[PDB]
Amino acid sequence: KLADCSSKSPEECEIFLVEGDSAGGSTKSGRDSRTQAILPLRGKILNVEKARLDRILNNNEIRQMITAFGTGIGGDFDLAKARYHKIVIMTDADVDGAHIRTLLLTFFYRFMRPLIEAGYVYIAQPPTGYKGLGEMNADQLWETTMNPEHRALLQVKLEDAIEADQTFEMLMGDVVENRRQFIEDNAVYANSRINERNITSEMRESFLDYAMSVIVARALPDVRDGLKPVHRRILYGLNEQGMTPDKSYKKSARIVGDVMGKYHPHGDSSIYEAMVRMAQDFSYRYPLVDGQGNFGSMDGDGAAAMRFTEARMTKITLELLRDINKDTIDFIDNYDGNEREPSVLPARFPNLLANGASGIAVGMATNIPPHNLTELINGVLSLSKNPDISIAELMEDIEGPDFPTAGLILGKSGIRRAYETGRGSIQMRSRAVIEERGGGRQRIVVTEIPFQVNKARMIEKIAELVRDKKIDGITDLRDETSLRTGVRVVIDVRKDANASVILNNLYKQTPLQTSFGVNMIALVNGRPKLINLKEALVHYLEHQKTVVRRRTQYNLRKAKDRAHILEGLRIALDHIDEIISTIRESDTDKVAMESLQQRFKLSEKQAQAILDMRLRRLTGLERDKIEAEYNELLNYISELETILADEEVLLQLVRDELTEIRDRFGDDRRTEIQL
Amino acid sequence: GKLADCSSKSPEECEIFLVEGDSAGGSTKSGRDSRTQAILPLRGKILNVEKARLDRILNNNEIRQMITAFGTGIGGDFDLAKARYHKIVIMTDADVDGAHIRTLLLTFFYRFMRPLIEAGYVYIAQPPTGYKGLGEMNADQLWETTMNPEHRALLQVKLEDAIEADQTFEMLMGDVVENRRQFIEDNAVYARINERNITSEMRESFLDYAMSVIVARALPDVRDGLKPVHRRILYGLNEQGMTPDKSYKKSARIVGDVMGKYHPHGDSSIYEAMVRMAQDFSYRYPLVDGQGNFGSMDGDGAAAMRFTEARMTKITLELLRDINKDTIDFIDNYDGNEREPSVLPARFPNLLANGASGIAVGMATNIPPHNLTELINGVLSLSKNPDISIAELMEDIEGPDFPTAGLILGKSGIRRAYETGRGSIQMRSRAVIEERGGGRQRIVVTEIPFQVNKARMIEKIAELVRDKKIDGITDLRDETSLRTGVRVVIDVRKDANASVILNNLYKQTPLQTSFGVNMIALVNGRPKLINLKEALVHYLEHQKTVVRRRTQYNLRKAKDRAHILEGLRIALDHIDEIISTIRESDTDKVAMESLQQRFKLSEKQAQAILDMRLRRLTGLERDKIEAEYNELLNYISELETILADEEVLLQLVRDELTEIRDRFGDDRRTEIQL
DNA sequence: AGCCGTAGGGCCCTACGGCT
DNA sequence: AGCCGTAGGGCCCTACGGC
Ligand SMILES: COc1ccc2ncc(F)c([C@@H](O)C[C@H]3OC[C@H](NCc4ccc5c(c4)OCCO5)CO3)c2c1
Ligand SMILES: [Cl-]
Ligand SMILES: [Cl-]
Ligand SMILES: [Cl-]
Ligand SMILES: [Mn+2]
Ligand SMILES: [Mn+2]
Repeated sequence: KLADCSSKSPEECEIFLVEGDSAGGSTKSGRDSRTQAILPLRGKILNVEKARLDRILNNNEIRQMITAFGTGIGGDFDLAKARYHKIVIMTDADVDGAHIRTLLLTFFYRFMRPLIEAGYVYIAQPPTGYKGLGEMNADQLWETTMNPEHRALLQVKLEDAIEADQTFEMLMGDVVENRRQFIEDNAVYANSRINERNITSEMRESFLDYAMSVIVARALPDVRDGLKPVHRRILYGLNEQGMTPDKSYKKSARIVGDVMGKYHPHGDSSIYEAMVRMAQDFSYRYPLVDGQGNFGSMDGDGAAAMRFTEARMTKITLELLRDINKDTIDFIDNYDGNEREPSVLPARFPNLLANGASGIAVGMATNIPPHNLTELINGVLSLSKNPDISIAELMEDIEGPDFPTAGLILGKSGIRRAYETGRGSIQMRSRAVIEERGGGRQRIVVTEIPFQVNKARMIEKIAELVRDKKIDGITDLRDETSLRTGVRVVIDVRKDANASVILNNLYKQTPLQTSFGVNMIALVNGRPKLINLKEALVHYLEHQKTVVRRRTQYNLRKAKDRAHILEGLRIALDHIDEIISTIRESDTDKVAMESLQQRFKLSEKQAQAILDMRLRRLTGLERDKIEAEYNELLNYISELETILADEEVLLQLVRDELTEIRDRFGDDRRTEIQL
Repeated sequence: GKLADCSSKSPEECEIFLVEGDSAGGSTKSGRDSRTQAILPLRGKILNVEKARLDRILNNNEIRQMITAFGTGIGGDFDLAKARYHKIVIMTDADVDGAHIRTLLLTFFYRFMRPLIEAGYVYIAQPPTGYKGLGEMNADQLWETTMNPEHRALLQVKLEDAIEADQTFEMLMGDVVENRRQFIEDNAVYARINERNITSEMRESFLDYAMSVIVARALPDVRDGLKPVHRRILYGLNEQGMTPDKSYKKSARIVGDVMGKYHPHGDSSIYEAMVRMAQDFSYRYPLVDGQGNFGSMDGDGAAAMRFTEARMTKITLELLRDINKDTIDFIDNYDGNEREPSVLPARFPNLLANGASGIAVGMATNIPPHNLTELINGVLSLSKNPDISIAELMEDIEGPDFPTAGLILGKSGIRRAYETGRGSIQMRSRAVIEERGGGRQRIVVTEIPFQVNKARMIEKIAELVRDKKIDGITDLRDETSLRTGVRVVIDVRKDANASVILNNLYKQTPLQTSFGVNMIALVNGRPKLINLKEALVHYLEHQKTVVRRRTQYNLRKAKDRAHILEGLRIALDHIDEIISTIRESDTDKVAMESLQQRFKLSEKQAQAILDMRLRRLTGLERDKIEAEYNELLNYISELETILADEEVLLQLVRDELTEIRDRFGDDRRTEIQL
């Protein structure tokens, strides 16, 4: 893949490292083929600080870099055997390019340190605003990044070797705590020309950029709507295109393309997979996407290519987006500044706990189980009537997690500790039974598997335990699952063998029993925070108060404006002859504006609304419609002002709407909790 | 492997379904009955055994997986008793490509498992139409409509005449194209366990796929010179107004919009089509303006469509000009939820301007690009003399003009190609011999032939030098750059004749390449081999029809607006009685009737009055109405004049074509040496 | 050959944290 | 010692005709 240069004089040669062929194209097209070589990599490279040496020396990209440099590694390193005197790191100008840069620097530092000490490692500075170099034209990339007469390179300098070792081991090592602490200490949450660059400063700044971006803008959900940026951008994308349940499905290809061009500047696989997960009833306790086609199965089967499937909203997603266009939530600019996206959805039901979450960030992660919507809402209502409610009282309503795959939970200890601190292991067990099958023989029937368990992989594991004789008593192992019966895994037992013992062994040796490690970390005020049940419900309730409040304010301003216009039009109808006369005798529409305003004490917008009136509106029924709309509008205004007068009426309104959602979408519990 | 076998092991009641891929294997595996129904997902088009040799067949993954799944062997080692299933159900997608796949599968079974067909073990599923594939259906639907034995409708393949079957498979699937082309020409019609004869299935399915590829994939239309994918792309860029004046648009949005609206096929085909249309070394007149990495002459593909952007070129507007003026017939799309153009107005001769290249079924096409100035000059000459000959046209259209410049040797091949539609044209690189210091010389190549991969050519030369198949070359370099352009340097050994080396390179490398002109195009939706004059004729007739329908559209529009303006002049002449008439009316319908009866107004006129905004009652508005009405009368007169005499119509076509020439015409790039 | 260009179809490397 | 789920990145079979 290396696109070497013509010259073979390392003193004037230089190799550029890019993320892939999408960038290698523009780079190869704009380069100077006499003294500039190009090595396209394949995305994220291996982290040598965590992987073992055998895996490093067998990695394709690593070996290709060693070959390209021809200097060796470790003790066999020879600076004189360098085929280039400048190794230019030129990743994409994004957070992932920063991560890649930190990985590359780690490799060079752990296996080619003299290359850094000699000042052979440089950093290219492509302009910002591009998702990658593949989006830039060749001439632009040449003039702004590669042309020696205009480029601005940073030469990597190694000052303190001890602080460098500590930095690389801290940020890239396998000890998470040091990294989390670094983030906590340095994270700044938002509410020709060859400069030298200290490798420590570059590692800390780049890795901090990637880490922050992953924490606040990728892996972790927001406590208010319980959504990550990709899911939020997906659903909003389905909203701006009117992909409502009443209207037909929409082509998944169009959805992913629109979302990717407008809001989510990342690969299609991430978006489409996210939507697929949101459409699967075995993954989402309350699915947010209605899918047409093959959206996978419990056996790990992925979804069909997006070019075959379609999707629209679910009825409850409408409740996630309800009132989003009434100044309830703050919009923000997108990545390219050509669109507006919601920073959060109204989330008229507690989504975070309803569907749960699970994300692997940097220096931390999150794992929240789903719950029953009825129980959640009942808990919110109890909290609204008692700010001092305790966790146990909440648990009178919220018995515990409620997984879409049903199943069993052993004991409330793990639940209790998880709701009281935000961390706790919960023992999930399949629903299995023992029954006869004729001739004094027995079998074990599994009808419900644990949450996030691959059924086919489980059955495969059992087949292994049977083959290796690591479990005795099993004679046959079938999977009679079907749509007309549901999950049904049959495990024949050998005659005269105790099936309960075999079952306990299966619980001990297979995913038939799995633990869920609750670790409820979520974004609060745009900051990662470990929260308990009460805090989550509280932040959600506050979000609801703010939502309904801002909605009432919006509807009030709108209603008042419409009331003013309707007043202008009612005046016009009371003096239609005077109006017509005023207009006809005016040469221009501006003169008509001024004359109407001055003669009828009308505002600019009222005279404008009169000038825009169609003659058909002078028919009787149209006048009646205007009057009626005005009176009803006065009543509506009075009701709104009533809501904004007393906070108890507002809060009770939140209670009423939450109760409506509960009565409409609430369902029975699926997962049984045994004492 | 990918096989998802069933629980039972009794072949008499077992049955295996063959699907095109995993997107369908998902729905099939979710909706099946896992006790007696197995599933084998393939990987798209399988190998055509009628054409491939045994070594290639026995190393194909899908073939071997099918043999394994059946467990019967192949050839003479076939044993029906070892069959793991008694029903091999072919269930490809309900489309033309699924029909092609079906013919391939049937071919394999017939040449390697004939007793399986004789015993009636091969069946064909009949999934409902309207889905791009089974991956678009839900599992319950697929089960109830196709797999459920209590309602499905299978076709059992029966082999009656073995001789006619052999001749059929050798004819449709064999490696002799002429027989296949003849079959298409003779049978192509261009616009519950039933038994099914394998011959009828092969002929019908293969004819379906063949027709679809000929008229709806590989071959262009003579009028706009576009294939369905390019037309649907450009139209897609037009429905969102992604014009050159506006900023670029994300390629992902373009491909998604086109694929959901018009082109129900893979994203790779669409995106590659747009990329080619954006490449200045591929299109003599690029129709797409690309932002990002859209490839190079060294075969380097374009960046993923998540990085690149694209909009129209200024000349594409001339392809779309007057589209909304009833110039071209619109049609329904594949799902019946959209309208697409069957052809673009094509205000300049695109087919010959950018050329074409397509591999269909039973035939193919290869048309070189040309110079727009010369083409237009030829069209104008033709409009003044229907009896013009090929040589006269060649007085204007000297020959092909490739975007890569280059050289063409002699007009013999050109002349034969323009006269008959078929002809070889010798393209030669632009090479020179120059000194490089110390009595040594080099060969500098600055222009390569059309559709030649520069890096691959250089590799070929390196091979000839390494293999000692050519003497005199000492070094080889590619000094190409944006500041210089194509520049391949070939050092010559001192005291060696460089002209001989250059001639040898022309004889032994792509430095000289042949272009096999084979101008086949769709005329009235039928493939036809055409010459230069015929192409120019069909195009000119398309222009005449376009401008005619445009003039008619503008005439009807102008007359309608004049009628409305008459109504409005009446309304303003009696504004008081109008207002009173409306006020006394309860409903808008009553007002309509009263106005019509009291002022001799039509429905649309009274409607236009009722929809009039009060701002239109200012004094100056009446004057504006009068002026617009008079100018409209003059305009009507001009239009009717144009539609009265065909000579002024043709002269208008000449005027617009001349304007296009003056705006977009450019100099010739390829030199033609005698 | 093996390439041209529209079509069918699909799988494998990496980072990151926590639990097993 | 391997999975969960958002992210970075990419390559290889096939049909079809003509030279
Ligand atoms: C599929 O299995 C493999 C196996 C091996 C592969 N080797 C290299 C390799 F690059 C790949 C993949 O990139 C090939 C391909 O590109 C990316 C994906 N495009 C799908 C798509 C469709 C429609 C769209 C869209 C994206 O974006 C927005 C608008 O509409 C799918 O996969 C490989 C893939
Ligand atoms: Cl934290
Ligand atoms: Cl209106
Ligand atoms: Cl079409
Ligand atoms: Mn990138
Ligand atoms: Mn298909």
